[PDB]
Amino acid sequence: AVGACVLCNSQTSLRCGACIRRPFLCCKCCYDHVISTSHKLVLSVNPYVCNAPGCDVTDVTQLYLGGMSYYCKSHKPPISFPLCANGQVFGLYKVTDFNAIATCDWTNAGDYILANTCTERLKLFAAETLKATEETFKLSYGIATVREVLSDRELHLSWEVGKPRPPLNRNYVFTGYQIGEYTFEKDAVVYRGTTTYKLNVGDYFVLTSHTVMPLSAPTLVPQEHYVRITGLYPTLNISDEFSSNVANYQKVGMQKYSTLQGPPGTGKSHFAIGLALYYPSARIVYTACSHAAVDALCEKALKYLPIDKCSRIIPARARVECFDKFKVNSTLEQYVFCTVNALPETTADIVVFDEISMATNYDLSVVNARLRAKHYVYIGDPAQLPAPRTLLTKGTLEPEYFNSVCRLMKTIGPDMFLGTCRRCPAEIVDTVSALVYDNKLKAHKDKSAQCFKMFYKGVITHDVSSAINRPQIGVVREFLTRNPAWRKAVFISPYNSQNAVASKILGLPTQTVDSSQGSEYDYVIFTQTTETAHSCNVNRFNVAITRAKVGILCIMSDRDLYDKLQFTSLEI
Ligand SMILES: [Zn+2]
Ligand SMILES: [Zn+2]
Ligand SMILES: [Zn+2]
Repeated sequence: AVGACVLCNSQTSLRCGACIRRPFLCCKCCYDHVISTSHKLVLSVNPYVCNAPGCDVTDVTQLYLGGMSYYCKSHKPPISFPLCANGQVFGLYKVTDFNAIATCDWTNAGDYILANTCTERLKLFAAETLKATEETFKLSYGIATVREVLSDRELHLSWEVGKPRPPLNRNYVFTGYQIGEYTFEKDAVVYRGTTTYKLNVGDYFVLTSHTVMPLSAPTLVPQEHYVRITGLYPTLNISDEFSSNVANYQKVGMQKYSTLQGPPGTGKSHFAIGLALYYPSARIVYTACSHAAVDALCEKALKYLPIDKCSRIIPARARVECFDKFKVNSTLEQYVFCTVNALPETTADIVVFDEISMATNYDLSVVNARLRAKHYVYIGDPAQLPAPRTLLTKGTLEPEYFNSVCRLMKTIGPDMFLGTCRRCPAEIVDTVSALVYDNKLKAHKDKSAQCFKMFYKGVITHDVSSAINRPQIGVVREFLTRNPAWRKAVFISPYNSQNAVASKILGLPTQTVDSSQGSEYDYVIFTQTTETAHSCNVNRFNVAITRAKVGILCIMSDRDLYDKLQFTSLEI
């Protein structure tokens, strides 16, 4: 009931009862809130409500202190101060941007912009409010009761009347009833459970609405610049394999936190693991939001770091298959590999946060809150994909607004830039370099002469709002008959439904651009499917085409992005 003012820290008894997070506000700031927002309920030890029997006045602006008690204009005794006077609200110990965060629905880009240009304590209020709003939206969707069980991977679903139906992709994970987490794909729907259970008729699912704990730690601890490598002990014996990164490893030791922008295939994983071999005594916690990013860092560690000082942290509520080849849940091993939402309370000489474009400010805060560390290293690329903002429907979230790390990488620049792509044919490296990296990404590899583009708008059908372009898959099928080297290709599109159709007609393995991020394939077939803002997003486009080691076929809908592709054009 007595805490700190989320805007000026000042001690106060005053929470806003109208904010969903109920932040402590100081008298000077609590006024400036209630006098310019629909937010009028103020909380103290007791609520600022008229104390007269059967009176319903709760608006702080219509209330007075009557002795030690609160009354409205109609019930106040002659000797009474108004609670709102001279720019203050009476409490104990006696904002434009705070007002916009407190009252916004988080459906506009400008909301996320402001949640990332604001002060550091307001970034935490913002991140808390957003996540709370995100969760209380999941309740708004309808329950799914099973009508008929076809098989071991298909069923027919009965949806609740009046309440909307959530998108049926891998992004929306249901909880069955506690018969374990479950996902769906498109009257026959494809059902995939985190447990192998006899999925009964009349069993039901609901989206796992989790309780939003409060944030305490900043997104970014304050910066500290040192004169010498602090708390770390470098080798003089460092294998030539990691010689490129020695100057960057010494930057990491002479600062509190460092930022690494590594475009696709520029040696992020290599740099992360190479940090351990350069500071061989140092205890390192490797963390990312997804299980895939943490498992990728594990594969790289398996190759270069001793398996007996590596532990993969797996939360008891197991949701996906994880990296098996380390000791599981040994928190005190020199090398710990853990998703942000499973991080234990511990310390470390270096923390490496990877896939930073996928981190929210909520994730950036949790990390600083569970790990106390000499050095924090932030690895990713603001030109790759952000965490999905399920509430955002209006405006596009630019990369400088993804999180505080990406804002730093986009404003003042990253500390370290890996500038040579070793993965992609020059045609792909030259294209993305001009598109998202201001011509600063360089091609190691030669032009493959296996990078083709076809401008083919086709026909767009829709499985609800997820898009399909059968003619674009038809063009692919025709290409494959003449190009049997591509039979091994991964099919990629911005749409699950397009992928579903492509799986059946082509037989190729299938990835959404978003699920493809971090992965690499010899040959890639990309159908843009539509020319919407989703499919023309330059970040998503950048990821789509940089998955390819040898060849790529791009069937394009967008004249703009088609023209920019420095690929051999095809006909038909
Ligand atoms: Zn409020
Ligand atoms: Zn204040
Ligand atoms: Zn009253």
